[PDB]
Amino acid sequence: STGSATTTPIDSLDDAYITPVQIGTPAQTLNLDFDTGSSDLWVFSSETTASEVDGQTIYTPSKSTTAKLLSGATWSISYGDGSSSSGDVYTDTVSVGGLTVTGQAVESAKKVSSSFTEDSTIDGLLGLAFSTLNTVSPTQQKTFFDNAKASLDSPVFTADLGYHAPGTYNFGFIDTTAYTGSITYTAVSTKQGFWEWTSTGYAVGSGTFKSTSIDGIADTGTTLLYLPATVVSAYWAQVSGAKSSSSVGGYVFPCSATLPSFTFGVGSARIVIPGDYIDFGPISTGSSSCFGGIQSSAGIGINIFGDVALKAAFVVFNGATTPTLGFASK
Ligand code: NA
Repeated sequence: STGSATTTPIDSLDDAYITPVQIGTPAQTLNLDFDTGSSDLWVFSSETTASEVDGQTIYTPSKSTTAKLLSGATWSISYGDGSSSSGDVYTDTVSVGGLTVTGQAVESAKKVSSSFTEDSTIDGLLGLAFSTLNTVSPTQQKTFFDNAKASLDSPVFTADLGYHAPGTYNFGFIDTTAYTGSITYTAVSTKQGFWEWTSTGYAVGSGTFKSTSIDGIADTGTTLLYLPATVVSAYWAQVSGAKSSSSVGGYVFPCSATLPSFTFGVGSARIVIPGDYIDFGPISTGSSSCFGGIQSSAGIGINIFGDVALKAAFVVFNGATTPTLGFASK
């Protein structure tokens, strides 16, 4: 089997991407944030505290003939940005882009933090990291990908995120029309439950490539590219008037600037992030200070190749016995 779904930016900045997911019988379609940096599929629901719902579409298990309470199971998750959610668990049929899993754990939110309530466009998350990170207790649950894997034509999914445009998540096949050149594969460590890999270095604009190992994760659920402070300072030093602002919480730059590209290494291959991808617009409405898309990972304890980096590539998440990541230009 295979599945193929379109993923759509939630706003004009590509702050996140939503993908429609069918849950239950008859189908309830919710727009989920597919997150390769976490392992819970959780949704706004009929159980969510009413004051914490503001425009999201909810899953109502009582209206699904295939929903069953997973008795005694609870979940609670905290993300890198300080947001959180928790609740109880149902199993139900879940389909993505025509690929169906029966008996998927659907984590129903009883509580969500303010950042979720305030984002009316995201109805929940679908985690695609390794199932060792799933938070269901006392019986850990599998991801949608892990439950689908054995049925797929190939044990892979791909992320093809758009810059200010829709993109695609495919399950079970490589679309050889979706990228240019060849796919370069690189090793993955699953030790922390992430798609953790080592970049071979970077370049700023038309500058020379610096060969250096940068360990980080491929995380579709993180907007920005978080890299070591040395790398980030070298980038922003090429932008006149850029500075790190403790008040704003990262590097800002004049909205009048033209940003340089940023290149990262994948083995002997190179992925180029155009400058425009690094512009996250005014820090507040009408400001002439703009927020940068490349930020320091110092204090986060890991480097994160988030959407700014991943949307410059066709990315293969290879879930074979020995997982690997692939990157191609597009
Ligand atoms: Na922000």
